[PDB]
Amino acid sequence: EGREDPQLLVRVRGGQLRGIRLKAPGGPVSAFLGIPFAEPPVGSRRFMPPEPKRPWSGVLDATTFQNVCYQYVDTLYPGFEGTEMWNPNRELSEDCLYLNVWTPYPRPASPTPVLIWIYGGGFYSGAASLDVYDGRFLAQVEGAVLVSMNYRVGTFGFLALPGSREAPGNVGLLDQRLALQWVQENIAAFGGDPMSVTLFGESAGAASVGMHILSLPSRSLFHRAVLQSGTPNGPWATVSAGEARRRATLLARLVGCPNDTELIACLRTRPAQDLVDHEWHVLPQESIFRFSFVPVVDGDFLSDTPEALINTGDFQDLQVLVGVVKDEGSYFLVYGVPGFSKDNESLISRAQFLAGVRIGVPQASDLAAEAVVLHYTDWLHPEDPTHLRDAMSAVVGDHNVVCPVAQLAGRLAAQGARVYAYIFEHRASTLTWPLWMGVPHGYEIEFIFGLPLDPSLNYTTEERIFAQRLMKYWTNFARTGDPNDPRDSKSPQWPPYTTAAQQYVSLNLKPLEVRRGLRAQTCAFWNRFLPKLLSA
Amino acid sequence: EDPQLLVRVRGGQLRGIRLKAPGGPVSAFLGIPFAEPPVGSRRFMPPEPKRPWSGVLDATTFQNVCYQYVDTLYPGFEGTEMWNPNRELSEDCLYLNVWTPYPRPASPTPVLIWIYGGGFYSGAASLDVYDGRFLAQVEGAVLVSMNYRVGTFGFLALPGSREAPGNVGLLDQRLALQWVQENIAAFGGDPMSVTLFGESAGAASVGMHILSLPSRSLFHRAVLQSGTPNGPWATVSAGEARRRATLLARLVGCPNDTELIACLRTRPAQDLVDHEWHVLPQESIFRFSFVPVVDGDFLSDTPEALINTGDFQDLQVLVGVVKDEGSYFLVYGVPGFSKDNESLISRAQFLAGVRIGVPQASDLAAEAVVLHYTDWLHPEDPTHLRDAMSAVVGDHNVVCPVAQLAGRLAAQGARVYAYIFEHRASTLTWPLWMGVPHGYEIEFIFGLPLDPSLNYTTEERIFAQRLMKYWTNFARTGDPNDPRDSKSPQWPPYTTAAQQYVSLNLKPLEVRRGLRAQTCAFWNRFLPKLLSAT
Ligand SMILES: COc1ccccc1NC(=S)NCCN(C)C
Ligand SMILES: COc1ccccc1NC(=S)NCCN(C)C
Repeated sequence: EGREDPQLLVRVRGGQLRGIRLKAPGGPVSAFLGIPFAEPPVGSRRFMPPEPKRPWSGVLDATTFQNVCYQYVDTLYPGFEGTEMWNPNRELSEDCLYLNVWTPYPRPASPTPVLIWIYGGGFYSGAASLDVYDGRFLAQVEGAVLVSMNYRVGTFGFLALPGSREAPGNVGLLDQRLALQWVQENIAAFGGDPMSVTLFGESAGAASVGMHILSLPSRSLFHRAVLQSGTPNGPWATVSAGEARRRATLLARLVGCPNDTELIACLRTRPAQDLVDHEWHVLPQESIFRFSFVPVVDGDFLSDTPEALINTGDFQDLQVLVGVVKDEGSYFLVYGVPGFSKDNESLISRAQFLAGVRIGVPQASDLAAEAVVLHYTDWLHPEDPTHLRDAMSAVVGDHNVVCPVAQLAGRLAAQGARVYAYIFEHRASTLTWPLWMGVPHGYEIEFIFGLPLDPSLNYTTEERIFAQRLMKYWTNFARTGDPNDPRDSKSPQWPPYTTAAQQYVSLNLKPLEVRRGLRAQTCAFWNRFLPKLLSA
Repeated sequence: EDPQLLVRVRGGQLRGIRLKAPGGPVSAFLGIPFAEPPVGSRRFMPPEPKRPWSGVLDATTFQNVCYQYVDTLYPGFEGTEMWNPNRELSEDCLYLNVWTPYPRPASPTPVLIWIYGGGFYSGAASLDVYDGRFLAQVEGAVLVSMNYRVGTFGFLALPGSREAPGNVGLLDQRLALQWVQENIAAFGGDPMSVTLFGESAGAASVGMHILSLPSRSLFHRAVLQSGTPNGPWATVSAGEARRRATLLARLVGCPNDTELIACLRTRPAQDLVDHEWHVLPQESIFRFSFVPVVDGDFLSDTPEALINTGDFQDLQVLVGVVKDEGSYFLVYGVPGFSKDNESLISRAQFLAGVRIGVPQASDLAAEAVVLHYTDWLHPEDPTHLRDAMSAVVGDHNVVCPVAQLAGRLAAQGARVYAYIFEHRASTLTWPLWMGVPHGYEIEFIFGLPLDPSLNYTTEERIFAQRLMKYWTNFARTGDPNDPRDSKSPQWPPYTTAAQQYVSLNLKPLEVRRGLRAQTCAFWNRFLPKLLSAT
């Protein structure tokens, strides 16, 4: 109002905003960062569902990222880029429910399809402000309207005493839902089309996307979904009400909080850091790829277990894109499996492999664990250290990601959904993790968001072209529900995943290759046999 | 009279017969008695040595076949009839046969002793596929084969009783082995170089002689073709043998052990055979009612226990399998399988078939088998399901037991050689979907393709000669490799480390590693736990 462009001044339901003009390699983009979408969930509102942001007066400055939700900070490899890139990059606070919007500059004069990013982090970490989630490239190159929101993690987002009024659980997912409702009402002010909203997320964010697919009140808030290396089904994304209650009760005892009302009231008096300092002490077994406070089967947000909901759900008018990276498990081994480190080749003995299986499959009986060991052992070389190391990675990746994804894709396809499946096989030339980890969990994200287009990041030219291809796949799917370009038949086609043919594509520097069966043989072990075994 | 055909053994004089092989004559001494006829009160009893005889005993023709069930699945079909008795049935059946080079061997010659198979309920040494003609003529071997009692007559047991102690059919084999030690030198054979070889139940028999101390002094090397003493069909516990014997007695109207066996001895042979199959505890295939029993005597413990703790240092063993061990048995009980159609089966038929092929499996173990063998890219393809049904039966009953035995023998001192036989005879009468069925390597080991009237291909003739050389080289030296040939390539010993075996087909030897390693880990390591826990 005076000297402000004014292509950066926008009004939303809550009031006026002032965004910022950012520089992307190919031109400018508009960014509206740190938009509050909820009342600060602090004090008496800790553990409570979010309340919509009450209107503010004057022009709110939306030129910088807001606080990151309070969370545990990783210190396994202090100062190491491979881990620090995921750590908070803004102040930790319980006052953290803000979202961000990237659009073309000038804003589009025509309703534009919207992408909503939901970050992962095992439901205990993450932030929409991380560099790998920078929406400026998708906004500039593909003309997308990209939105990303913070949501409460850890105890603050998922500590639950099911049935209580003061800690009903799943409030972190309700934070996400409120952001989705904010987009429905307000994204038109930015040139976005609320009738074309695609959710995409990775790890716990993909599991979050799946929970919105499975929760009725969320289905009216989006039209398509992308689940990258994560699912609502599987062994880590949810807990039962009984397990959530015992974990919340134990944590309370561990911070000096011995009726649900009095217990939660006492928890609300504790400092945020006190809860973070003990949240990892409530897991029932020594484990990797397990997180203390995750979505709970409350019979409300989730009317039943994700397994039961995907086994019996109707997904006719639903298009979904799902996939995995080549080495889903390797990242998690250095966080608790003896013998595994980023600083050596991590060749392990057979004994270390058996011990690792008990940690990677913590819920397994002795017989189930033995079944795993026999299945993954190479009986031509049962003691080879290199194969055992790679087998340990496959156990963790198959159990937690690949086979849950394969299960989800199969059920969704059988029950009306249009599914596209991929495996991501390119290892970034810039990767700082060792070679034995291969293509680890989470390292497709930087290519989807188009970071290789930033010339200062020293990616290769082939990786730049590769990123543009993936951006086109993702935005084409967002636009049409089909990753294939409407008129580019020269390039090979990406067929839908079906129960009959089970076709998926490999994403690497070569053109698309069609393959059949997402670890079909191995995932029969995890998804068909092992349930029968454990229940006996 | 021909003096090459006159032989004096400890019992008396024998007269053999000059037979014609493709390349020249051989001396055949057929139907030599090695035991007193196990008839009347000697039914179910251990064998006794044959009493001496006067004059010259005629040994020019095969003797009777031990009384046994006769197959009627495909009447008149060559594929089944080639295994049926080709001489009259009789309980008076304990005779053996000797083939030698004509003239007699000038120096002591290694001896090959054949033990026929047939599920311990059938078989005979007089079958055309066991013709010692060619091995004697071409390789100069002294070949011996004996009849042993089968079915109830050979293995009905009331363990602990005096009148039916069990395993008498194996004692028949052992007595023939003793006869060879005592007499084979009169034929030019070397009793200090005796090699046992057998197929199916015959191979299991060979293995039990390895695991029974009194037998170990009677041979020096062993070949086990598509059979093992360990595994789910070759032995039964004392309690199960007692159950099956008592049930058969009930079915034939009988009636303490003495009184029971006394009434069984009054029954005509066919009465017992008529109810032989009615005592199995489950509907099944590749299961036989009366087999060797873990008596604590002939077998001091289970074959599994004995191979796990035995000392096999100075032992050489040759083992192997055919490409499609299970196909033969499917047409004998599994719905959806016939020699006359391609036997394309549904998935439901596959689950039903698995309960018959793994009769002892719980519902959960059966599910484990189904899920392991299903191709989850084509879970309902009938061709794959049919071939998977054959693989289940073959792996469960032969391939993995063999891999188990080979590993334990190698680990505990034995020199082991392993093979897979992958050639389908041009003359085979079974359908193509059966592949290389159980038992159809034998005609090549014995050298039948060297007979031009049988219309084998000239490549199969050359192939047979190769196999006869492997087997006789192993008999001579404990090593199947030709000590004159140079890297064709070499047949390496099987070891727990490298797990090397060779493919036997029309192409030169190809060394491979791991005998269905992943699948036999399932059968040999996991499934016992799954059942040892229910
Ligand atoms: C954003 O998420 C990821 C990104 C890259 C690799 C792993 C994860 N996933 C988790 S949970 N990272 C936190 C550390 N934990 C393994 C203990
Ligand atoms: C001599 O042995 C064989 C030779 C060829 C194929 C199978 C067998 N084995 C058995 S047991 N044949 C009897 C019939 N059985 C299917 C019940």
